[PDB]
Amino acid sequence: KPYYVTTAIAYPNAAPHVGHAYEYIATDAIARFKRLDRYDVRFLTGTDEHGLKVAQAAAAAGVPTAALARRNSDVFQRMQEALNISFDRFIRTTDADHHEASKELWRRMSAAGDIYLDNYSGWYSVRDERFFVESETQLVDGTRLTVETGTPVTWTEEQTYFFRLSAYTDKLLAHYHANPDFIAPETRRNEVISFVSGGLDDLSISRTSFDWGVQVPEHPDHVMYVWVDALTNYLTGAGFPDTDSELFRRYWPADLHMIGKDIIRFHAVYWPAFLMSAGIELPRRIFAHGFLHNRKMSKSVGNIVDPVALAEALGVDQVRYFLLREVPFGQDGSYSDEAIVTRINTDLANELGNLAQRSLSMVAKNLDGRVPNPGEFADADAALLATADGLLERVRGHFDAQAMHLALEAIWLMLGDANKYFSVQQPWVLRKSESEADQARFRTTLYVTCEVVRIAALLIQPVMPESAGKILDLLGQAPNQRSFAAVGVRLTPGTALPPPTGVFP
Ligand SMILES: CSCC[C@H](N)C(=O)OP(=O)(O)OC[C@H]1O[C@@H](n2cnc3c(N)ncnc32)[C@H](O)[C@@H]1O
Ligand SMILES: [Mg+2]
Ligand SMILES: [Mg+2]
Ligand SMILES: [Mg+2]
Ligand SMILES: [Mg+2]
Ligand SMILES: [Mg+2]
Repeated sequence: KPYYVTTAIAYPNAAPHVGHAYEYIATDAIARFKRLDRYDVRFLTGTDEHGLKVAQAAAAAGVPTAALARRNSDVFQRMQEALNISFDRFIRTTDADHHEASKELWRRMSAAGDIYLDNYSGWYSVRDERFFVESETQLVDGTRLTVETGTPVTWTEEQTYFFRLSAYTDKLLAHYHANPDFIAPETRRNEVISFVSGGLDDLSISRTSFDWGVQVPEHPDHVMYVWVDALTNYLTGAGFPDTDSELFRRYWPADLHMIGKDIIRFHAVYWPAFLMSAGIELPRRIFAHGFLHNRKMSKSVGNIVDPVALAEALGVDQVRYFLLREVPFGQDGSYSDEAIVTRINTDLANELGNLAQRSLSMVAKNLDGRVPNPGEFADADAALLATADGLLERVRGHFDAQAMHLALEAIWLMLGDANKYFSVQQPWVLRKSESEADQARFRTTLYVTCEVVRIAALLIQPVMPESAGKILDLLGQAPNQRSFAAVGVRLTPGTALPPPTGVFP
């Protein structure tokens, strides 16, 4: 019953873009899908408020860092609420309890003998917020940039605590091979295994040139590497260091870390090493998703897609749908103003909206707003119902692999079958007929159409909560008839349906 799922927590240095929304909406779907399938869900999201990337942004505006971090964190939380993210905690690394969780992890790591003091010299990217070797850098017209990210970098000489990541090279490979579903998609798993197979170096995990961060226990001259306290948020969200609490007993180890492909090393290499050191159970699964481009990365150079405005321009549930359908989850895809509209027009307004409005209006005008009593199901009726009866298990299967796009595609294939069934059955002809065989068929074909629309509506709840709820409202479904257990219970004939209205204006 317990299920603990998390998102990456965002740098509140600038405003959110669609990519941030992509990850919160995707993770929200999974969360809502589990709640509807009788799971006890915990859903963590939040912001990563420390580090030099955020401090140098507050210096680029005139405001203290804490204030920039607080204010821009509100903007991230306000954005998530606007997109209807059902998170159970919005964590912020400035929270006092997170300060204590981070300090305990350090203790257990130092007590295991995996932390040692030494001099560090190397090339640090503030944007990426990670260290680079001279080799993974290139000099371009007198500017020092990263070979992969092309990011600026600053030379740094400091005495810092290191982590014996070198001590965990082989345990990690062994864990990777005994836990095949630990990293997904498979392409990314192969990439982590290759990196670790080449050997790991020890990792600087503290800083002395600035104090914006969590205070290293018994060493105020140091603050933790921002990624060390950032990864800890997944423990903080479960009640650590109170490992005897109800929260930590049932929710840790986390079932699923949702992240983007650029931060996999921190989650699949560093994070499990830190937990083996501190004697803590590892997460069960990390799924790294792709990046959303615009026609072109999303650079503050003038190419940002604002998710709140995107939602105001087209609706919350329309954006959530397009993001989880347009892009095979796990691959890289791109946004375009034209692709979102055509997608919405063909998939929501027509393929699903018409089928629901056309069927719900015949019930209003010809059957006195009551679900009709169906007769015997012909071979066309039962085979359509069969398709819709077997969806829950196909869709569940897809959600378990993080393929929401294939879950949606499956729902729409049935809807296509439903429209094509609506056309071969021509129920608008039978309504007029005074014969009794035509009427019963009219009553039967209309029930079948409403019934499969009700199943779709239920299965759509995780992606389009509001619209699905609207459709179920128009189908006379009560508030306790909206779990996945209701999928297998047939629409009750004769229920009073309210007068139909547009779901996708
Ligand atoms: C303990 S976790 C700390 C994480 C760290 N604080 C951090 O990396 O912060 P972040 O704000 O820059 O990125 C936050 C998340 O959004 C993703 N992301 C970023 N741009 C994206 C895009 N264009 N498309 C899809 N996903 C994207 C990105 O891959 C990441 O998973
Ligand atoms: Mg963008
Ligand atoms: Mg397609
Ligand atoms: Mg997707
Ligand atoms: Mg299938
Ligand atoms: Mg009749």
